[PDB]
Amino acid sequence: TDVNTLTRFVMEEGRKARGTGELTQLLNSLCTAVKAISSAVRKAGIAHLYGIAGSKLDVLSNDLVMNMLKSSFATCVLVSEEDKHAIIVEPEKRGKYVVCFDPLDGSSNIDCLVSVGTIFGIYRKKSTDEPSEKDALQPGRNLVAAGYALYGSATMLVLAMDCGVNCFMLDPAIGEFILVDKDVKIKKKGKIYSLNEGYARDFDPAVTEYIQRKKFPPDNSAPYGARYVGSMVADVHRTLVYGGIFLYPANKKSPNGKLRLLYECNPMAYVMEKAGGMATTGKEAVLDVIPTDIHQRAPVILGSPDDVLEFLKVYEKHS
Amino acid sequence: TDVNTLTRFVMEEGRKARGTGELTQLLNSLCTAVKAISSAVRKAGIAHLYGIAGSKLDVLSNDLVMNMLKSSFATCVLVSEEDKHAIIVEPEKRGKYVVCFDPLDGSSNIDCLVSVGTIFGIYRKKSTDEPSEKDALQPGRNLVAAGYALYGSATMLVLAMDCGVNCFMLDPAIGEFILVDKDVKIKKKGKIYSLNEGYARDFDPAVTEYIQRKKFPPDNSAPYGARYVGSMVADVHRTLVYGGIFLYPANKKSPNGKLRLLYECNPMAYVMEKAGGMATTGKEAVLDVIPTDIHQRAPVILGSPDDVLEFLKVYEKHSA
Amino acid sequence: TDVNTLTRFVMEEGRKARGTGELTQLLNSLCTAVKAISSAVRKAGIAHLYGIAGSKLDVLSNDLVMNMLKSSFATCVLVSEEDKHAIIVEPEKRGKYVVCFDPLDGSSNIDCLVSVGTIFGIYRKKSTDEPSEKDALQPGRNLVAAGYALYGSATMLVLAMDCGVNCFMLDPAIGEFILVDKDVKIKKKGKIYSLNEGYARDFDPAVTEYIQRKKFPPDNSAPYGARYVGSMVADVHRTLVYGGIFLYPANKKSPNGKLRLLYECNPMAYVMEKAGGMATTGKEAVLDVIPTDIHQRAPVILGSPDDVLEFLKVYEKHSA
Amino acid sequence: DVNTLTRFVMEEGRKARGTGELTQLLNSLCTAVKAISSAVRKAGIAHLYGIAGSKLDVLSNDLVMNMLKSSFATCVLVSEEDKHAIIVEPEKRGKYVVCFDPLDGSSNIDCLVSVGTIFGIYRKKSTDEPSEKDALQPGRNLVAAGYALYGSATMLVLAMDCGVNCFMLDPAIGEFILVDKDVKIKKKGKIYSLNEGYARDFDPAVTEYIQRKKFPPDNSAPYGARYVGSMVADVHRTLVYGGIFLYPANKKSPNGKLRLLYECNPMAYVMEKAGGMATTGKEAVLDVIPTDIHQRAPVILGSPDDVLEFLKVYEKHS
Ligand SMILES: CC(C)Cc1cc([N+](=O)[O-])c2[nH]c(C(=O)O)c(CCC(=O)O)c2c1
Ligand SMILES: CC(C)Cc1cc([N+](=O)[O-])c2[nH]c(C(=O)O)c(CCC(=O)O)c2c1
Ligand SMILES: CC(C)Cc1cc([N+](=O)[O-])c2[nH]c(C(=O)O)c(CCC(=O)O)c2c1
Ligand SMILES: CC(C)Cc1cc([N+](=O)[O-])c2[nH]c(C(=O)O)c(CCC(=O)O)c2c1
Ligand SMILES: O=P(O)(O)OC[C@H]1O[C@](O)(COP(=O)(O)O)[C@@H](O)[C@@H]1O
Ligand SMILES: O=P(O)(O)OC[C@H]1O[C@](O)(COP(=O)(O)O)[C@@H](O)[C@@H]1O
Ligand SMILES: O=P(O)(O)OC[C@H]1O[C@](O)(COP(=O)(O)O)[C@@H](O)[C@@H]1O
Ligand SMILES: O=P(O)(O)OC[C@H]1O[C@](O)(COP(=O)(O)O)[C@@H](O)[C@@H]1O
Repeated sequence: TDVNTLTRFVMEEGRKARGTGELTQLLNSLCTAVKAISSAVRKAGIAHLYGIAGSKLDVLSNDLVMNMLKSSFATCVLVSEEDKHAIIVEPEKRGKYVVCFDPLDGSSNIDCLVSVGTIFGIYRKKSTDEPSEKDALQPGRNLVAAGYALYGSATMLVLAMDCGVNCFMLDPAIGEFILVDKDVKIKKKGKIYSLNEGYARDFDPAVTEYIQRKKFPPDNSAPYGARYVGSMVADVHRTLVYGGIFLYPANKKSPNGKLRLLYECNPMAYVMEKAGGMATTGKEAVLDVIPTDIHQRAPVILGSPDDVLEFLKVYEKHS
Repeated sequence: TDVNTLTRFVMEEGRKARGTGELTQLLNSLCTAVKAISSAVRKAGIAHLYGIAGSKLDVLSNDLVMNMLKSSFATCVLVSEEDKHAIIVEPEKRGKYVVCFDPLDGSSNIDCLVSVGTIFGIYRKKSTDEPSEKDALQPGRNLVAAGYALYGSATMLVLAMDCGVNCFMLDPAIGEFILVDKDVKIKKKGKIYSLNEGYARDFDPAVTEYIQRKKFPPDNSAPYGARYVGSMVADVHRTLVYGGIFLYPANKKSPNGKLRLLYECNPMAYVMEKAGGMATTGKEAVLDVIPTDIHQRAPVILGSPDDVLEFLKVYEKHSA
Repeated sequence: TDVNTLTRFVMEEGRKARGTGELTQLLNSLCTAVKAISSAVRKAGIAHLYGIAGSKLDVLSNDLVMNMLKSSFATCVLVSEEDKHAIIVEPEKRGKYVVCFDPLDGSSNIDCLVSVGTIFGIYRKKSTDEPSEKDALQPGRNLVAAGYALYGSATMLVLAMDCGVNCFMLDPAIGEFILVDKDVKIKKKGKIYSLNEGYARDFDPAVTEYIQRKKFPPDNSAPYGARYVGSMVADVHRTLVYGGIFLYPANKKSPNGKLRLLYECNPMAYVMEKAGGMATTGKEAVLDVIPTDIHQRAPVILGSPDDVLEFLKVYEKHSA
Repeated sequence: DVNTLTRFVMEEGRKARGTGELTQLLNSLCTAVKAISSAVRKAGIAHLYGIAGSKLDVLSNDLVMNMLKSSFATCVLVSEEDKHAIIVEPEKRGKYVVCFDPLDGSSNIDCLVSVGTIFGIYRKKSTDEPSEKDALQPGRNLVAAGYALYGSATMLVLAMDCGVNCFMLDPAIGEFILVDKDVKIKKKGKIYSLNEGYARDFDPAVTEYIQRKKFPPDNSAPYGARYVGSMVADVHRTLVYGGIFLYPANKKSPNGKLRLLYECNPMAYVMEKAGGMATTGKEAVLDVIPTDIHQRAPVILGSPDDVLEFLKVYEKHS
């Protein structure tokens, strides 16, 4: 279409899938919560908290995502970074989908006004009986849809499916997500590497070798640039848009890494794979990992395909 | 505590100075220009480009700050990252202040929606000559006011003057800068180090030693965390808010730093120094460098006092 | 119970009806246009028309509604106030509904910032022929959905369907229409009368008695309060919220009324009747008029049922 | 050039070489009006309806009250909401008295009709300690007056000795842009505005003037009627299109309804500075010495030739 919004896109894909309408509602409701998070994160009401008339952001972000998905009547199992246990959706609001999400990723440094985001992954409930945590304990292969909302210079929702990766820009004037990049694919190889080098002491010998290769090239090529925002959303989105490699690997004081499998690693792994990129743990593909806990951690090396390959060569020489 | 706005703050400080009124109008014009830049960076109206009716961003940032400072009747000389030569203002709109600014810093990566900003530094024409580019070649210690606007997760304008550093959040619901951080001061020592380590090969020997004492500290202490947004305004603002050190040191390519002295290094150094921090080029304080060219490049190492001192002693160990 | 949005409501209503999506996609595309009208009506970006960076409102609304409805793939015949003839939709973007809309009713006095609105009514193409203006010449009982968006104090959409009348409020912080009043009903009787009494010289005796019964109540009761905004969407909505009666009757100048049947009278008559109220020409119900022209005018009297009937007993004394 | 309300008020006080108080006061009021506009337009309404799972005229009063106190520019504040004048705390007092209606018309706000904020500024002329007497000044002593209409769009209209200046809010940046400079009213217009429901209670002179507009004597066009029920909107139409607004003596209101200090006198200043007129029938609104902050007063305002035509009829019945 000429003016393709998230609302039109999500009904067309859907009609194209012969659907009942539940996922379309889930994604329009998730969309609505994304706009409300964006507003508060840009500090909309801040004057009133500072006494203009006289007289928490990740909690509000979680209450928004939760109450919108619940009201969509399309969810049964919800897994959030904020709740230690699975939300079993009250039965008069049960739909057929599992949602795992991080409502505000990077809020560790939200006081320095750094980019943050909302990460989400959506599954079809595997059961046909009673919704359980086990409906959430599915590999990334089974993802119906996954993506993130970036609150940076501007607000962007990225939605990945079998049809591909689609970037929508939020126009704050009218509250519409505007399709602005269709079927995005990654660069085969990039010139950027991304990881917290403040753990350089605790690193794996293969990770140390891959990084020196980027700073000290073996092909007399150009050394890569370094970028690490500290928000996964901003660094993964930079990796999608410009190319390169992002690493939060297993060191030694965290043998499974930091980032969570269900609502951080898997959703980005899906976006990367649909965009022609890769997402390994070192041993297997992040999407191949079988969950055993909802707040499980997994290591992750995602990004441009020839970069994740170059890492894997080193990882296996040291294995 | 009462509520305050950027506008009311700026009007009260000038009422105390019992002066012309040019600097107050200048700051109000920059204020207004930033709120406009913020709206265009947040992509208000992008639906009109994709067919809502049927019927730039770094260049538009320059056009807005240039136009708004000329309408203030407070400027005579203007220097921008975007214009090769200075802009000598029309005589009918001319005033006594020289402004140097980066209209949209970091927007060479804006496609990934990385945090970007507007950096400014205001001087007073100290000369009697006809206005020229030689009026912008004042050192940083002559700065009247400096600061930056950060278009990150939210929009904040950080204003630095002799009275201190003050941080105002942009409330988009009412279009007002709310003061939310009065007379800010930087922590004495931080736990974050900020630099592009992709240049480790061509890094001066002392930088190597300093980053290796943060990665591998022999003092049984916790190693430092690494952060580098790749946009100066976001990296500096994090260094101001959480403490730590930001470094754009000299390397093979860009051997006098890549960052610009008049509108990147000096405004950031003035904010750090007004907040009890420090900012050096290795051999000298950034503010004490006498400029030779308006687009001149300088190295920069800024942030918490103890962290910049720690680098400086490693620097004394690698020099003659 | 739970919060609801227009986008969610219109999608669930279409799912419950096991429909194709055309009405959902039309009503969603008409919503998106309404949010864009509101942003422009509230003068967002007026600063760029006055040189913030150096270098229509009823025509703009029509352009928005037209292109948004055309892009819905749910429309075949489009009748406006701005277009003398109907618009036949290009075949590749053709649907099954016929929309009659007034894209910015009240714009003639938009210089005093009077309340304005977008009135719309949606019919089914009953013809299996080629799309023509003939398809718009359907009576108002054949309406599928009718409503309006008011741009006043706040911006509110009112969407009348067979399920009833529902009022949604635009949250300009998120660009979402929040369901705030459900299955709305009009009061049985009100305390407000609304017409332009400057036409007093020209009223037929039926209007002359009724008015005097409201300023000089025979029932010993209190006199009715007078209100006339001069913008139909504002006067009709007030009559829906507070009850009472709105009148644009047959006078000399404009002898069979001024307000148009297809895109002003019929949509407000459907909202009124679905909310327990009445709308008449004096002779017949507004929804009962078979149209012959798409810009045909009609007398209109609407509002609280006791009030409309009280007039209709007065009209029936001066008939033929 | 691009001229905003903030640029305008700084330049006028720099040319008047003033302390800066008045500039801070109007700039404080400008910030409050932008906050009322956001509330009136229903920002965050989703949060009250449970988007995350979970008073306008009171909020309007609080916003102006606190923005004015914090201005360091006022000493006496009279509000339609506050039954007694507020004496500002000593450690922030200023030299100006402000009478204001924070959200005029908000009675009929369930229908989303245009509402507004009216204000007028005085200089404390007394030598005493601040008190209500500092606000019982007649409207001829006004330094500044005007209104904020929240209609189809938001406009702050500022009237001073320099003239009447109309400014439009760009809600995207939060800036009031000068869109009409040194505004004047038509000598005669073609719109009459009053509640004709109080017809049984009206004075002989009102009934006559009204019937001379609907049933004209000169065989001219009968005048058109417009009555929104909100004064800010009815008086804005009177300033832009011209004509006559009337809230006169009836019976339930022997001295009218609209209050002189924060409704009648403010709009009378705007009209006079725009070449128009504003009378009570007996005297000009600006020349009525008030004894009560919440005192009521009839007001006939609008295009000069039209208000004079009314007065000639009032003098007929005398
Ligand atoms: C790759 C795409 C073609 C998958 C897709 C996308 C959307 N979508 O863009 O919302 C969908 N919506 C719905 C619905 O229930 O209406 C379905 C069918 C349910 C299912 O089997 O998952 C669906 C499928
Ligand atoms: C340098 C700051 C610590 C003090 C400061 C702040 C503002 N202000 O925040 O608007 C000022 N405005 C104006 C003016 O009237 O032009 C002046 C007068 C120039 C001077 O004496 O330095 C002034 C001074
Ligand atoms: C008219 C109301 C009482 C019910 C209603 C409301 C909406 N809606 O709120 O958008 C609808 N949308 C669609 C659609 O086309 O999907 C339908 C089915 C139409 C049909 O069966 O012909 C539909 C029905
Ligand atoms: C009444 C107008 C035609 C002139 C006017 C307008 C503004 N203004 O537009 O804000 C002013 N501001 C200030 C100030 O205090 O700086 C003054 C001077 C103070 C005084 O009245 O003695 C002033 C004068
Ligand atoms: O500070 P670290 O240890 O480098 O971790 C950074 C990582 O943690 C995260 O911040 C996630 O944790 P939070 O969401 O609590 O901030 C990632 O966004 C980011 O990639
Ligand atoms: O890409 P590098 O070499 O790390 O340099 C980053 C620095 O260059 C800049 O991007 C220069 O700004 P521009 O993007 O506008 O050219 C700084 O903002 C930033 O601190
Ligand atoms: O001036 P009048 O005769 O009272 O007409 C008012 C009527 O004209 C209208 O303004 C017509 O709309 P327009 O302003 O777009 O022409 C109605 O909204 C309103 O009911
Ligand atoms: O309702 P009436 O009697 O016609 O009076 C309307 C007048 O009352 C007002 O609404 C003021 O009273 P409120 O502020 O309580 O609404 C004026 O705006 C308006 O001019």
